[PDB]
Amino acid sequence: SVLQVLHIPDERLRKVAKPVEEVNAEIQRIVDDMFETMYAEEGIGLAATQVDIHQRIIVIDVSENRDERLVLINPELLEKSGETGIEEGCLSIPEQRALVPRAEKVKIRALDRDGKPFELEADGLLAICIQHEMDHLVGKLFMDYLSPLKQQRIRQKVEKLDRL
Ligand SMILES: [Zn+2]
Repeated sequence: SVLQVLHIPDERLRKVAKPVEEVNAEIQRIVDDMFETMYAEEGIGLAATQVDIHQRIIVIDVSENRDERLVLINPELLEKSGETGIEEGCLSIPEQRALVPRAEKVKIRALDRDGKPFELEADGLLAICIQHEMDHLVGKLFMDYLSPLKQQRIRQKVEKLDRL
């Protein structure tokens, strides 16, 4: 149920996920386990690469009451616009936060948990979270937008924390 979330510097976090070939009962089980992991870790999104599953699967819920489940299988970014940024954290980079430039608005297509295609226009927090999770699927972390020295400071603090 609660899968293991990988933390930097694990090279598995740099792996590029393959597309899901068929949305079947196995894929639906992965989706459900990813939500259970996400909520147990108090996250608002989770990408399959963070749990060592090399498939293009994202789960998101930005709601306070944890009752608004968004599933993005094989997501495609169609359009983006504007610029914004907030202090982002990442379950794979424990206890670190930094402001990251992001598009303010995104338009995406994906498959839902039933395999049905849909299109979503998002802004604000949801748009930011979508970009953060899509980055995970191509081996990209928010710290990659930062300077090399800030990246090394992040890497050493996470390592300190993990060595406990
Ligand atoms: Zn993350």
